[PDB]
Amino acid sequence: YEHVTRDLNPEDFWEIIGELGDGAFGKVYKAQNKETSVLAAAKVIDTKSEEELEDYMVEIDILASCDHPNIVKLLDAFYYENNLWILIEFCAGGAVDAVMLELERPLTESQIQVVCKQTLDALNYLHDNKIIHRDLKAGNILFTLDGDIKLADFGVSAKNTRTIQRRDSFIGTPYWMAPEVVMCETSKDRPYDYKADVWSLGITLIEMAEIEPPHHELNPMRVLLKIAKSEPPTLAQPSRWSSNFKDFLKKCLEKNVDARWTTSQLLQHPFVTVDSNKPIRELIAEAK
Amino acid sequence: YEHVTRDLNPEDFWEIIGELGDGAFGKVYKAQNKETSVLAAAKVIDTKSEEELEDYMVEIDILASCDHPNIVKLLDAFYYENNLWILIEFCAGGAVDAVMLELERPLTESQIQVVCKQTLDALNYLHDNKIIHRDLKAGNILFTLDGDIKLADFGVSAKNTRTIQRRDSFIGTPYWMAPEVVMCETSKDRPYDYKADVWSLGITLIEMAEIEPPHHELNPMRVLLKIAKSEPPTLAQPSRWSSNFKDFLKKCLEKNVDARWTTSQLLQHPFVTVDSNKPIRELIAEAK
Repeated sequence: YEHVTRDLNPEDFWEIIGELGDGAFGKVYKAQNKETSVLAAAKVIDTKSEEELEDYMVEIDILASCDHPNIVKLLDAFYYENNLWILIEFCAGGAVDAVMLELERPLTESQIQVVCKQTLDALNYLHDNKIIHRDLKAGNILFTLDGDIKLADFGVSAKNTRTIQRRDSFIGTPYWMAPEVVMCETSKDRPYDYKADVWSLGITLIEMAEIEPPHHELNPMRVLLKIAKSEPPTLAQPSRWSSNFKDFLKKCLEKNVDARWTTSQLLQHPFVTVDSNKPIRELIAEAK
Repeated sequence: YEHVTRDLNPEDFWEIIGELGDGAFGKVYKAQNKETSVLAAAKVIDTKSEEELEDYMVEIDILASCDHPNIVKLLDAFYYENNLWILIEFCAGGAVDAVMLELERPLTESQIQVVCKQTLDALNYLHDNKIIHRDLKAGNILFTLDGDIKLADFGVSAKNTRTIQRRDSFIGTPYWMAPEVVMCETSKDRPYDYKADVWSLGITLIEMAEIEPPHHELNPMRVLLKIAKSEPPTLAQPSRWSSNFKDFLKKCLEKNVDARWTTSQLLQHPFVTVDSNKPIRELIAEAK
C-alpha cells in the first residue's frame, strides 16, 4: 500500500530494546532507530494471510494522514514474514492510567484540565477531518517528556473521507436526489456518529478523577446493560471538584445525542481554557 | 475476488447479439449464453488498471449477494484484457422510461400501482439488508416478459454490512461506550440514510405519471438549487389521480427526514395493496 514496506527486515532499521505494553493483537516493543536513534513504539501484529493486511490499513492511513501536535505520528511500517510492524512516535511518559497505577492516585483537577484541553484539540482535528477515534480512554492518552499529551491507538477508528468522496460523486442531472443529500446532510457530514467520542471523553475524565471508570466494580457482563439503564454517571465525591468540571461533564455525558455538545462547542467551555502544562510537567517528574 | 473470473475470455461463453443502452461508464450489450442460450445484459467497463476493479466490487457484491424476485441477479463476471464484464439477468420488456418514450405517454395509475408495490418490495429487502440503491428512477426499473419488474443499476449503491460488522466488533470491558452505540443506534442501524431512497421513489412515481420528473424544464444547473428552495413537488394535473396516489406521495416527498415514511410503513399503505400485474402485462403487450 501507500505506507507499508514490502521486502525489508525492520530489525535491519529498528532495534528492540525492551517490551512496553501487551495489546491483545500482539506484543509491543521499545524500539530505537539504528541510524537516527529516534525512539519508537513497535507494534508487531501476526497475520495469517495477506488479505489480512486490509484489516489494519485504517490505523495506518489515519496515522500517516494525520498531522497534529497531539496525535501520535506514524514513523514507519513493514510487512515481513507474516507480521505487520507499525512504528509510532514514542511518548516517553507512559499512558495516563499507567501513571495513576504507578502513583496509586488519580490526577488532580488541574492535571485533568490540561489533558482535557489537549485531548480535546486532538478530537476536534479528527472530527474536522472525518475520523472517529472510537476507543478513547485514559490508557490511549499518552504523555511526552515535555509534559504534553498525544492520543494514540487508532485500531478501531473510522475514517469517512473516502466514502464521502464516494457518495458525493454523481453524473447527469440529479432530479431524484433527496433534499437532505442535496444540502450535504447525510450521516457522514452530520455530527451524530462523531459524538460517540465526546461521551467517551466524559468517561475518560471521570476515569482520570477517580482512577477507574464508572461501573468498574460490576460483573463485566452487566456493564453494557448498566450504561443503557442508568442516567449518565457523575463524580463520586462531587465536593472535591469545581463547578466547571461538573458542568463540562454534563455537556459530554448526555444521552440525547443532539443535546450533547460537539468538540467545537466544547473548546469554548471555561473548563478547557488553560494554556500552561506545568500541572503535568510536575505529575510526570514525580513518576521519574 | 469472490465473484470475478480471472483469465477467461467471456466471448468464449457469451455471444453479443446487439447493443442495448449506453451507460456513460461504457457500452452495454444484448448477450446470449453459447451453451444454455440464457439472455443477459452485458456491461463492458474499460479499466486502466487493476486497482480500478475495487471501484466496481460493490455493484458486483450487491448483485451476487441479493436474492429477491424483483432485483436483477448477477449471472457472471470476468476480468479480461482491461475490461470488467458484468452479466446481469436480462429483463425483456425494456426500462420503464424507455416504454413511455416508445408509447409517447405516461403510465396509468394502475400501472403505476404495480410498479410501486413491486419496486417497494425490492427496496424493503435492500433496506432490511443494509443496502441503499441511491439511483432509483424510472430508467433503472426494468420490465420482464411476464409483466413483472426488476430493479437494476447498483453502480452507486452503498452496502453497510461489512462496516456494521466492523464497528460492532470490540474486545475488553467497554466502560467508555456511548449509550447510543450500546443500544445499536449508530447511523448504520438507523433508517435516516436509507430514506434517501424513499424520496426518490416519490419522484419516480411522478416521473411515471407525467413521463418526466419535476424540474425537467429548468437549466440543469438550477435543479439542485430548486430541490433545496421548493416545497416537495406534486402531481401537475392532480384531478387525474386518486387520493391514495396523492397521499402516498406526501409520505415519500417529505423534507423532515424523520416524518418521511420507511418502506416498512409504506407497504401498509392502501396505494400499494395490489396483487395482479394485468395492468402491466397490457402496457408491455402494446409495446410489442
